[PDB]
Amino acid sequence: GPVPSRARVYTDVNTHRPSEYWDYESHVVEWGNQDDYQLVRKLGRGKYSEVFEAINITNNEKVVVKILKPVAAAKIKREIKILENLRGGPNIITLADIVKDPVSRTPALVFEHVNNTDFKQLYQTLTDYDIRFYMYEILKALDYCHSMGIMHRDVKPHNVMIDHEHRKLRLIDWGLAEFYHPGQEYNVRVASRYFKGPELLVDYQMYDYSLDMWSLGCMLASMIFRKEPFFHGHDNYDQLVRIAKVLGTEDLYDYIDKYNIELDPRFNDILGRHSRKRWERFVHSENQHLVSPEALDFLDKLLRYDHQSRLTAREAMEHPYFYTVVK
Ligand SMILES: Clc1cc(C[NH2+]CCc2nc3ccccc3[nH]2)cc(Cl)c1-c1ccccc1
Ligand SMILES: Clc1cc(C[NH2+]CCc2nc3ccccc3[nH]2)cc(Cl)c1-c1ccccc1
Repeated sequence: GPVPSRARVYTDVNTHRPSEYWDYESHVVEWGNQDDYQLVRKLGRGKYSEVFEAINITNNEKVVVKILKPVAAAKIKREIKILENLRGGPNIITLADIVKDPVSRTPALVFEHVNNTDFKQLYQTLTDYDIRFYMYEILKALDYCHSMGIMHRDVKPHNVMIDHEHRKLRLIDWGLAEFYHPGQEYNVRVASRYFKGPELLVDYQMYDYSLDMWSLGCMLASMIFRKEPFFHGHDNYDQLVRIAKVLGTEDLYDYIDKYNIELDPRFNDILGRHSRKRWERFVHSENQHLVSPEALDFLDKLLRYDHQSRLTAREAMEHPYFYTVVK
């Protein structure tokens, strides 16, 4: 059978918590009043939810209303409990209220308003300094939720809101987040295909907070190399092939051997044989202004097959890549 694995940090935080902290199924939802909110304009959407900017008429303040589709609505108690537990933490979106539509019985989560800068403009115009600055802000949110015994499990640009004028960042969409319990085998059908870690792709269920660090590494590689997404897999099997074409197959087989992971019968025919590529292969005239030896060393320490070898969020914050960032 597969070799078990534990996180190397924050391993027992949930064991020392009262059951109410992590037993989200026992949580009783105190529903607020939907009539407190006037929906003004659509901000965005997804396969799980529709997002609107609204006014809370009881205080005349702007809020964000996230209407959950049935898929997201099914695990709403987990999302609520995680949001309530992390509320007040650094760069964590603040849940303000929980409402239910009496006509469709659909629930909605109400959040603090973020004056988001257009996502395309941010991807296109962020400077070398800004990338480092915002990466450090994400690491604050990740180290906080990991220290609180939660993995986000869906880290990507679409789940980060930036108010570029106020240099304010919020990690959002906690719908796929889970409590980390050592030895627990989780569902690998988490995150988004481009950001899925090798543990998910090889069906290694005993994963941990380190999955978020792989996804962070995918975000970073896309940003600095100007390649959206960095690992462009057609499906979950091809996703591992795209990763193997960069990290190489030798370190992949060393990874599976270490954890005694069993792959699909055609593994040799699908994966083939690939050398580990030098990061400089991805450096071109249009991206050289975002690349440095520090950025490459940092990326190298996030994008590792072995989930246990990746930098933790707190180690990542000590990296020389952030020495230029004003703290
Ligand atoms: Cl972290 C980040 C976030 C962004 C901006 N995302 C917008 C996400 C979003 N989802 C929404 C859902 C409903 C409504 C509005 C929404 N806005 C861009 C960029 Cl380029 C980065 C970035 C990437 C790498 C390094 C530094 C920054
Ligand atoms: Cl047949 C099988 C499939 C599985 C299912 N995970 C597939 C992991 C995987 N992802 C890939 C991506 C690209 C390429 C190959 C991939 N392989 C598990 C197991 Cl345990 C077995 C198994 C194997 C031998 C003996 C007993 C069971």
